[PDB]
Amino acid sequence: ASLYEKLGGAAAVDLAVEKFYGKVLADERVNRFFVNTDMAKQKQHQKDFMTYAFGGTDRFPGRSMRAAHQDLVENAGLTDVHFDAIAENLVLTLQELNVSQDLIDEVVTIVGSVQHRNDVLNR
Ligand code: HEB
Ligand SMILES: [C-]#N
Repeated sequence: ASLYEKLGGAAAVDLAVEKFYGKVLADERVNRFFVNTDMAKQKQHQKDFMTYAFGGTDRFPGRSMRAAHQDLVENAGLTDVHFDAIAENLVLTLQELNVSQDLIDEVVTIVGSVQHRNDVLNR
């Protein structure tokens, strides 16, 4: 079925997003971007987005990646080194949880891609 399902569905995704943001909040390279962010709500939005991205829901939720991040590009100096850190954090999350490499590579095809980078970084 969906990648979402093979990952273990709503509760696994929830877990991974929690673990993911633990790392992000503990990562000096990027954590300043969330210093004013309501994190329960961010985790919810991130769980929404991934639930869709992994084929678990039938319509794009919330803001486009480009629009969600345009302010950080314009004001907060967001760029490659920040993108790389976020994607590396996500992969570390799934590796530590020992998700199979097949499934992680698939995830990375979505969240590591140049497509996503260029949306986020507004290029
Ligand atoms: C690519 C790895 C990437 C994804 C998939 C992503 C996801 C989100 C989502 C779903 C939101 C909320 C969207 C909505 O409002 O509906 C979102 C907002 C924020 N992001 Fe990211 N993000 C990705 C990439 C990055 C990188 C790199 C960042 C560097 C720190 C980063 C940060 C943030 C922040 C601060 C917000 C909040 C913006 C706000 O309005 O509060 N994101 N992102
Ligand atoms: C963006 N988390």
